[PDB]
Amino acid sequence: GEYPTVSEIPVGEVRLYQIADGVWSHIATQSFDGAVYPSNGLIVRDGDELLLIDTAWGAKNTAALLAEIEKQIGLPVTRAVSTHFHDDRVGGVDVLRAAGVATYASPSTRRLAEVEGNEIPTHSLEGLSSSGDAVRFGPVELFYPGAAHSTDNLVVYVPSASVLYGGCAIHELSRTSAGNVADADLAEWPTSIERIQQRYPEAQFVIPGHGLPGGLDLLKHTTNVVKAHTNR
Ligand SMILES: [Cl-]
Ligand SMILES: [Zn+2]
Ligand SMILES: [Zn+2]
Ligand SMILES: [Zn+2]
Repeated sequence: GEYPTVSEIPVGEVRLYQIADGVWSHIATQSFDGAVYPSNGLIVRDGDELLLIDTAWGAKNTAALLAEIEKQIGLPVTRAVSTHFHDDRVGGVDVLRAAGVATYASPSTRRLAEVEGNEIPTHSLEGLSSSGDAVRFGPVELFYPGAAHSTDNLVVYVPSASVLYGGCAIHELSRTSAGNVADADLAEWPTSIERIQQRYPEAQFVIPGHGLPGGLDLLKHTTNVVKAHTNR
């Protein structure tokens, strides 16, 4: 009840929100490009362990995230997947690594993180090189839909809970602009969203990279906003 918003989270703190049985989002905030933004990740129960999707945008936040997970859930985080190479997704990987978490990303994400100067997940995910590729990874499916917010961006589906985590490829309804498009492929982004729509029509909950969860309408919303941005 009441998903937390940016005014409810001081930078440095992390909230968890149970989305469904064995699926939570984590929500943190950060100062960026002259504003304060919220950021979501995902936590998925993996037997008696946890699979983490994305850091909490930095070392300080990610430390808070690990503490909050122990406090509220009390199962160990054994694996983490970063869904693209920007700092809101890999920033805090070293904190995860030091805590004994195995960190993963596609080869493309690892390479781009290195070029950018960001933290580099240790493990490489295989089978996600080409638009339309999917692989099972523990209790989720990882899907590379094609370039969108970034050329490497992955989305994550939790089949047991019908939860689709879009990361920064999916915008919340409140957002009217396409966000930070410095590394985006605006031309491909609607096509990549269509691949997601066609693959996961059964999604009940859709979690954007930043802001409020909704339903599958978030996909249409994203292509609306992305097209409007492209057009000026
Ligand atoms: Cl490259
Ligand atoms: Zn990004
Ligand atoms: Zn983002
Ligand atoms: Zn809309």
